[PDB]
Amino acid sequence: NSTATLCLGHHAVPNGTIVKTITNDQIEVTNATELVQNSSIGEICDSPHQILDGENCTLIDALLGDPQCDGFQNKKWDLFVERSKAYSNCYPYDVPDYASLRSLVASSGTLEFNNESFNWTGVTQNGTSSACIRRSNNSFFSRLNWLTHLNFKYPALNVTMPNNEQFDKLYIWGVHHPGTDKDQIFLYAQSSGRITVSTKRSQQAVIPNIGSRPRIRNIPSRISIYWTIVKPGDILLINSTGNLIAPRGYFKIRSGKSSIMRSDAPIGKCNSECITPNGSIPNDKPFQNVNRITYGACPRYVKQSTLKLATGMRNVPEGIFGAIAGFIENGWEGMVDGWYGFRHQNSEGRGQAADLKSTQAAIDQINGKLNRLIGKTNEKFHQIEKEFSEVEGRIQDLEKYVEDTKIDLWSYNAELLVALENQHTIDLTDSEMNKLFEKTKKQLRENAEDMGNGCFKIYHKCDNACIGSIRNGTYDHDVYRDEALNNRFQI
Amino acid sequence: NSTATLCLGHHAVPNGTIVKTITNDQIEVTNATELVQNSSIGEICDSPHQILDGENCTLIDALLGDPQCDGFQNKKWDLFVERSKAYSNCYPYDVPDYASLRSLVASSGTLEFNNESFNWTGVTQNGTSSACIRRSNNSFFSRLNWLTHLNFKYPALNVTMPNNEQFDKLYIWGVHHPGTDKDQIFLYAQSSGRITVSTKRSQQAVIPNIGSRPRIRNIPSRISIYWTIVKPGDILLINSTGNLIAPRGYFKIRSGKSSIMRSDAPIGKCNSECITPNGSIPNDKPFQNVNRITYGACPRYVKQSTLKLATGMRNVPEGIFGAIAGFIENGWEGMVDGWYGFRHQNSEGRGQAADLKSTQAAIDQINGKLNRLIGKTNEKFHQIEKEFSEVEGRIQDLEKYVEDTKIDLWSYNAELLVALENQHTIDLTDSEMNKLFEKTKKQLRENAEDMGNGCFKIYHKCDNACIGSIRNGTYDHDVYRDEALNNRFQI
Amino acid sequence: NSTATLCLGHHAVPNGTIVKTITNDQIEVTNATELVQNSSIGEICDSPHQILDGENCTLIDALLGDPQCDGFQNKKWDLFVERSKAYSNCYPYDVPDYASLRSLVASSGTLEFNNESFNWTGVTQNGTSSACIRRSNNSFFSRLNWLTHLNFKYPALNVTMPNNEQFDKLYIWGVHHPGTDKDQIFLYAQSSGRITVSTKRSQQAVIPNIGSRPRIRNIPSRISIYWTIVKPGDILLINSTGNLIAPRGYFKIRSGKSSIMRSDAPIGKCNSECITPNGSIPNDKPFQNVNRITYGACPRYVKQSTLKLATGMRNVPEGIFGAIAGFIENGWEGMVDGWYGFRHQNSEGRGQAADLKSTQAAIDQINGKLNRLIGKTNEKFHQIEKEFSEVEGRIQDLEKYVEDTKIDLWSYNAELLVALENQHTIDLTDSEMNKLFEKTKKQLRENAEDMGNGCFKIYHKCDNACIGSIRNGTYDHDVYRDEALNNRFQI
Ligand SMILES: *[C@@H]1O[C@H](CO)[C@@H](O[C@@H]2O[C@H](CO)[C@@H](O)[C@H](O)[C@H]2NC(C)=O)[C@H](O)[C@H]1NC(C)=O
Ligand SMILES: *[C@@H]1O[C@H](CO)[C@@H](O[C@@H]2O[C@H](CO)[C@@H](O)[C@H](O)[C@H]2NC(C)=O)[C@H](O)[C@H]1NC(C)=O
Ligand SMILES: *[C@@H]1O[C@H](CO)[C@@H](O[C@@H]2O[C@H](CO)[C@@H](O)[C@H](O)[C@H]2NC(C)=O)[C@H](O)[C@H]1NC(C)=O
Ligand SMILES: *[C@@H]1O[C@H](CO)[C@@H](O)[C@H](O)[C@H]1NC(C)=O
Ligand SMILES: *[C@@H]1O[C@H](CO)[C@@H](O)[C@H](O)[C@H]1NC(C)=O
Ligand SMILES: *[C@@H]1O[C@H](CO)[C@@H](O)[C@H](O)[C@H]1NC(C)=O
Ligand SMILES: *[C@@H]1O[C@H](CO)[C@@H](O)[C@H](O)[C@H]1NC(C)=O
Ligand SMILES: *[C@@H]1O[C@H](CO)[C@@H](O)[C@H](O)[C@H]1NC(C)=O
Ligand SMILES: *[C@@H]1O[C@H](CO)[C@@H](O)[C@H](O)[C@H]1NC(C)=O
Ligand SMILES: *[C@@H]1O[C@H](CO)[C@@H](O)[C@H](O)[C@H]1NC(C)=O
Ligand SMILES: *[C@@H]1O[C@H](CO)[C@@H](O)[C@H](O)[C@H]1NC(C)=O
Ligand SMILES: *[C@@H]1O[C@H](CO)[C@@H](O)[C@H](O)[C@H]1NC(C)=O
Ligand SMILES: *[C@@H]1O[C@H](CO)[C@@H](O)[C@H](O)[C@H]1NC(C)=O
Ligand SMILES: *[C@@H]1O[C@H](CO)[C@@H](O)[C@H](O)[C@H]1NC(C)=O
Ligand SMILES: *[C@@H]1O[C@H](CO)[C@@H](O)[C@H](O)[C@H]1NC(C)=O
Ligand SMILES: *[C@@H]1O[C@H](CO)[C@@H](O)[C@H](O)[C@H]1NC(C)=O
Ligand SMILES: *[C@@H]1O[C@H](CO)[C@@H](O)[C@H](O)[C@H]1NC(C)=O
Ligand SMILES: *[C@@H]1O[C@H](CO)[C@@H](O)[C@H](O)[C@H]1NC(C)=O
Ligand SMILES: *[C@@H]1O[C@H](CO)[C@@H](O)[C@H](O)[C@H]1NC(C)=O
Ligand SMILES: *[C@@H]1O[C@H](CO)[C@@H](O)[C@H](O)[C@H]1NC(C)=O
Ligand SMILES: *[C@@H]1O[C@H](CO)[C@@H](O)[C@H](O)[C@H]1NC(C)=O
Ligand SMILES: *[C@@H]1O[C@H](CO)[C@@H](O)[C@H](O)[C@H]1NC(C)=O
Ligand SMILES: *[C@@H]1O[C@H](CO)[C@@H](O)[C@H](O)[C@H]1NC(C)=O
Ligand SMILES: *[C@@H]1O[C@H](CO)[C@@H](O)[C@H](O)[C@H]1NC(C)=O
Repeated sequence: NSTATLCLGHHAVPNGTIVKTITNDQIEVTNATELVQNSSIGEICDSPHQILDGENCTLIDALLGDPQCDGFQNKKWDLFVERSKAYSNCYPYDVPDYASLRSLVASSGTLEFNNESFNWTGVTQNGTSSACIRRSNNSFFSRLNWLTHLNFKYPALNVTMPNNEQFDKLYIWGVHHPGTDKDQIFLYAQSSGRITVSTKRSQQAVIPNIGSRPRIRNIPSRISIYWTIVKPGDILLINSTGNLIAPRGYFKIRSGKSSIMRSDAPIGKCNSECITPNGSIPNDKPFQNVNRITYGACPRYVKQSTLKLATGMRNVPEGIFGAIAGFIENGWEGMVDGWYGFRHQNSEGRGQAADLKSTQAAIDQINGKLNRLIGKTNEKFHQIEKEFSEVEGRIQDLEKYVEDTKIDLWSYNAELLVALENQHTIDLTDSEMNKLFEKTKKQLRENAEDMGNGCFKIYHKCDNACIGSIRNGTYDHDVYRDEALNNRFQI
Repeated sequence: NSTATLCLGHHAVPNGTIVKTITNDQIEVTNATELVQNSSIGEICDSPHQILDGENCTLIDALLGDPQCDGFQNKKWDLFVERSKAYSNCYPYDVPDYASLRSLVASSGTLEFNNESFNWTGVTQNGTSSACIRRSNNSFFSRLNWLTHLNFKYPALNVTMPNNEQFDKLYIWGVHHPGTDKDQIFLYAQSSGRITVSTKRSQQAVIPNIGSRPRIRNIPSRISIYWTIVKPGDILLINSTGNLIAPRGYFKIRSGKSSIMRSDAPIGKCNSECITPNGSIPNDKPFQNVNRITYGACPRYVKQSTLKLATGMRNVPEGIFGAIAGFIENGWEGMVDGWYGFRHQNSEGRGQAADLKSTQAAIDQINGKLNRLIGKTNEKFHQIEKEFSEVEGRIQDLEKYVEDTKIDLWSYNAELLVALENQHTIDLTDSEMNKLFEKTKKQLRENAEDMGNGCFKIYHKCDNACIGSIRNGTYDHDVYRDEALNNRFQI
Repeated sequence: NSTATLCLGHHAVPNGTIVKTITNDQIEVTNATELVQNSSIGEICDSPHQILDGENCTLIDALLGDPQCDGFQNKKWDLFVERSKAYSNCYPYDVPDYASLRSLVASSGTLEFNNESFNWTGVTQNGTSSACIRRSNNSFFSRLNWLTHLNFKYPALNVTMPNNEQFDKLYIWGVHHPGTDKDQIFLYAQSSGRITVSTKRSQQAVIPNIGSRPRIRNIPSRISIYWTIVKPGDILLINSTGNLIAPRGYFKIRSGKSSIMRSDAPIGKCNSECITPNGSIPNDKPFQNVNRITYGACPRYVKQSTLKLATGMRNVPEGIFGAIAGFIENGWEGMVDGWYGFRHQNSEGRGQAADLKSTQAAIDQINGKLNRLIGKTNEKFHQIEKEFSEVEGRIQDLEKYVEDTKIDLWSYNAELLVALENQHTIDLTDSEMNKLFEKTKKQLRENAEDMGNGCFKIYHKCDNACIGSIRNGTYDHDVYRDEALNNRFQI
């Protein structure tokens, strides 16, 4: 009672969280934050990216001009969304390397089309069918021109169209494969048929194939679709002795941030930077477990469902420096205004006060980690396909392998980051506790002794103002030294 | 002699191991463990994966039905093993995109075949050759049906087969290329020949090519092999005016964990999760240097031949805290029952005792690292090919680049992991030593002084029970304080 | 004045550098080094790699034998450099899968050509044109043999050439597509034309296409180029009924470290291991921001423009241990012969001296980090293409995705490495300061007291030799103990 006690300590909470570190799979800290985004709100937000809902139409069908897709003429998009309900309702067609055409168009992000005046002297234009009805009338693909004989003759065509512009031109055309020799004659007079379209730097030579195929909406014939790009100063050359499905012009082709995504999520009236096929997701977290397919500023896809980053010290209710969960037996749940602090006992009673500077020092370092990790995602736009509806073999094997490789490496980075950061967070918080203890010890000089549990026995009368002077660094040890020494070194 | 000495210390071994850290390329620790698996037992274990030894047959030959491979009918596998000795002994064939067909079949993991009753009215079935002898008789591919003229005529075929099942069907067929017009007439009556097989969603149009090729086992003609997949509700349509090598049904196609591997390792009667072409390897280590080609739960392939993870403190015979290899001059090889401990000298003699708690604290942390690294490998099944027998160019360049990229990134992860873990292991062991020293110092209060080399000079008579009381935390400093103070502060 | 003062401290500089750590985006250290190479000297050094400047010729043109490229016959290279100014000046040609042929040749690294004596009995050899003028004379591709009719007939050819060597043979050949039926007859007599070349393991069947294409240097006809590889014991078989552009032999095909690069950088007379299209770059740094396209021992491409690795302690003008920027208020700019040291005040004056051992300990650890990072780059040769002149779709998407994936992962590794190393460097330097302080404290025993700011109050007369004895570890505390104790414990 001619003495006082000053104890150094740290806070603790009743509701701790378990995190992983380098040396321990399960250790409890006072607080943590989730680094893996695991949920979507179920909608694709129409902002801030220009969304184009394909609805009943695939991109290709909108490109070709299926009457159902007339409203899509000359549209632009950041992201084209293909629905699973979609279907074609015009003339049956196939595209060799469909995926590549779909990709380059999607990446271009526009359906801007210019009509071109080709000299088709000698044939009947605007061919038409009952499988492709527009406004209740028999029609055809809006961007394609079906040619037939004129007066039972089909001369050889030798048509050119030069690109005298500053931009590339994208031409879409096709070859008809009638189901019967009868039809071949009826349409084109000739028995054979042959198409050759060229530029200075390419030749595409197609020979049509008469034959029956299983009927799609009761049609056994097919059209095969092809494309060719013509650059400034180059020229398109179309030769045909029949069966040519002609273009009515070219598509502009651009480069930018545009792409395409398969999803059934409804479009919402909302704003979100990151889009997945499950719907838009927040991008505050550095990682996500929602979908490997993303568009925009998105967290990186990892395999883990959860990864907790410690944002507080080790929770000890009741480190390398050995203070927290070391020589300090437990934390103080009763300390709610700081992370580290002082408890005392003197002649005037018992008290508790937080230390702000040490509290702030730990908090600043932890916020430093958060700033490196939170709200710093990276933009990706058109990528590769990551889900497949048909077996393809070699190329699909490679595409799958590349993505699986990427995911495991990022999943590794995420796991290690958290383990390392959490080990370091537990150690830096232990460190700040030790620094405060060490500083206090030096302040007291020869006037106190370390009891070994974070507490100092102060060998002199130390009232509330004295204790306060210790806590704010104005304690003058020389004032009490004589009193303390006599108390310390007696019998 | 009115005094005692208590020294704090750590163990050391005569046989240390050199490891790498962040700051030092070569530092000696008491013990380490190897993280890179560098050897195989030379056999492929037949457990726990269903192994199928191709022996003399490639997967394709077993698929087609080379008589040599009759025993493989309807087999399933987790892993198909292709031998280098393998060879074909039927009709000479090629497969365009051989690699893709090989892959999809291998990935499917089954040769389950259902026979289908096609209406081949108008032709001769079960064509046969002297190049493909079965049971000493001239025969053909068991799954293929070679059609020829009936009564010197070959009408146009228009055969359909609908998929009215719940699963996909895999059809294998082929086109014959006779070496002579003479043979073309003899077999098919017609001079030309043409094959067209279709579904609702595809057309494969082949035009046979009469001509001579270098003779394979004395045959100058060839067959080209093709495949088509037919889904539920779709239909196969086969049109031919000759040369058609017909299917006798379909293969079931599955999806799962199946794959194929090229190896000459014998199959052993043993159990091992990880398979390489060199043979099975243990998967206790996180990394391996045996082969980039793996199947099953395998360690990851890295370029390093060795990577030592420290599992013990720095070995000092004769860290950031400066105790081990610091103010403590060297370790004690004579301490074999603990990592840290006490040596004393008093009136009753000289002694040594291990400290269990500090020893266990270091060991637990090191075992924590091991648990994160040991026995946690990840399963991979069908991947991409990683060795190539022919020059192919672009696609092979990409396949090689992808794998080389993956390997360097994992090799980087492995090198950094070990360097970081070892720096941390050396530091945590130094830390535990410092904690024990610090705790002991506080226990002694004013009764001892730090001699600066890990030893305390105790300023009072301290017999074996006294020393023991210090080592187990029951030392009451107040009992000796008067004696110690008088000895300390004298002239 | 019956007392002395000894202060422990560290250096500081007027010109600090800002680096990144784990907990702080901007912290100042005494010195740092740049890890990202950001510049080129603008030239491609001709050493130590064998450089081949294509000049006006592409690799393919040098392969085929455009007269402009005659000087390139049988050349070898480590790296072939294609200029953008390059152009073809012979017969107009295309190569299907041009990129793959370009790649395999570049990777082979040689134009070594052996002439072979084919039996072309029945046709006219050495066909020639006005589009391909050699020495002012009409000529053709030096490695190709243009065949025409002899006496208005073109019989069927059935020529073989066996590989009875120990190495592979690379055959280059072509198919002519005349612009008119008139030309077809004039050259080959026959109206059709057909080419079939085979080995035991392959068939390439081409059917020429008569037709007009936009004129290249006033030629509307084209040649299509093809290749086939023939292995030891295999045989080439060439069948043609016209239009065959024949080979005059084979190219040797090798495997090794050869590749090709597109660049307009001039070749310099200098020595540098790493080549980019911007020019050669030094490879002392582990990372570079110059170009994703590299050849040789090169730093890895990252997205960051700068990454500073700390090579010195925290700069404090005027850590986890709390010494530097902690209880030691600031550094000493006046200390230029060491990183850590002593300042004293006694009866003889005031002094400063560096401590070498602690200085060297920090420096050695930092040099350890540098040795792991500096001058350890890895060799890469032929890779994949990373810039593209035409839209291609699927395969190009994959090639771009693979490279973008690789770059982000390395950029991540680089950012984390630096943040981790810098946090550790700041901590280890703080640690060495603390060790020196701790060691000094123990030396002084009961003869001094810690003033809490790195300074000791020494309670006895301590002249220059005494202070010196403290700095070099020969201070005998027992000599001054009586004097110090009486001064310490008085009233
Ligand atoms: C080849 O066979 C198919 C299948 O029998 C024929 O296609 C059918 O034609 C009938 C009428 O001719 C239609 O009612 C069916 O819907 C068709 N089925 C399919 C799957 O398309 C086809 O006409 C035959 N080819 C020839 C030339 O006769
Ligand atoms: C084209 O030439 C090849 C090579 O001479 C011929 O193939 C050979 O035919 C003879 C008998 O006719 C066999 O003994 C050889 O083994 C064959 N060699 C090869 C490599 O196949 C081929 O017959 C010729 N073609 C024609 C139509 O005569
Ligand atoms: C097909 O049309 C093209 C374009 O008019 C013709 O090519 C031109 O031919 C004239 C002389 O005949 C040349 O002066 C031009 O330079 C050619 N232009 C191009 C782009 O090649 C071609 O001759 C026509 N084909 C036929 C068979 O008449
Ligand atoms: C702990 O409880 C408080 C009070 O409800 C709450 O604010 C805090 O988020 C909780 N922490 C965790 C990790 O649940
Ligand atoms: C837990 O940590 C996060 C991140 O710093 C913070 O937003 C949250 O307020 C913390 N919770 C408490 C109860 O302090
Ligand atoms: C889409 O097609 C369905 C037919 O299945 C039709 O009911 C619906 O009205 C169509 N929607 C649009 C926007 O055309
Ligand atoms: C063909 O139809 C289009 C509109 O559908 C029209 O612009 C064009 O003039 C028509 N051509 C002929 C020859 O009728
Ligand atoms: C293909 O099959 C049907 C029925 O014979 C028809 O399209 C045609 O006759 C066949 N092909 C040829 C080339 O005859
Ligand atoms: C997102 O969709 C995929 C299927 O495309 C599904 O496996 C996954 O569970 C979904 N995620 C969420 C959070 O709904
Ligand atoms: C320190 O505490 C004492 C005691 O309460 C008080 O009088 C003094 O103003 C404080 N000093 C500072 C700088 O806060
Ligand atoms: C050191 O020697 C002991 C005794 O033979 C042995 O058990 C231990 O494995 C050895 N350590 C190394 C790294 O060889
Ligand atoms: C060396 O470390 C490994 C891993 O902890 C352990 O299995 C082995 O027993 C250790 N060796 C000795 C001699 O302690
Ligand atoms: C494999 O083929 C060889 C011929 O080289 C033969 O000796 C052996 O018996 C064959 N093995 C089997 C299992 O058919
Ligand atoms: C053809 O042979 C198979 C068995 O090899 C037999 O099942 C089938 O009935 C035969 N067909 C004819 C027409 O002989
Ligand atoms: C191909 O070469 C041989 C020998 O002439 C034969 O198969 C055939 O006659 C040739 N091809 C043609 C189309 O004549
Ligand atoms: C495994 O096989 C590869 C060749 O496929 C060889 O390079 C490697 O050295 C082998 N490894 C072992 C451990 O035998
Ligand atoms: C501590 O050591 C003393 C001296 O040997 C012994 O008497 C006592 O039982 C020990 N206490 C414990 C808790 O082990
Ligand atoms: C600081 O200044 C000195 C003297 O000019 C110089 O040697 C050193 O490189 C400078 N450091 C930096 C980071 O500029
Ligand atoms: C800065 O650090 C680098 C790397 O250690 C060194 O080359 C350079 O000399 C240092 N600068 C000074 C002024 O020490
Ligand atoms: C390259 O071609 C240009 C023509 O544009 C010519 O002036 C130059 O001399 C050529 N250089 C060589 C080395 O042939
Ligand atoms: C064709 O020309 C080459 C050289 O250009 C010559 O070696 C060869 O003998 C010539 N052949 C004939 C048939 O003139
Ligand atoms: C292709 O166009 C031109 C002009 O008619 C010519 O090459 C040829 O006649 C055409 N093709 C065919 C097969 O007639
Ligand atoms: C190198 O060239 C690329 C274009 O190929 C350019 O973007 C980059 O800025 C160049 N780098 C330097 C350092 O000149
Ligand atoms: C230590 O310093 C003293 C005082 O200057 C000097 O006499 C002595 O030689 C030094 N000892 C060593 C080993 O340097």
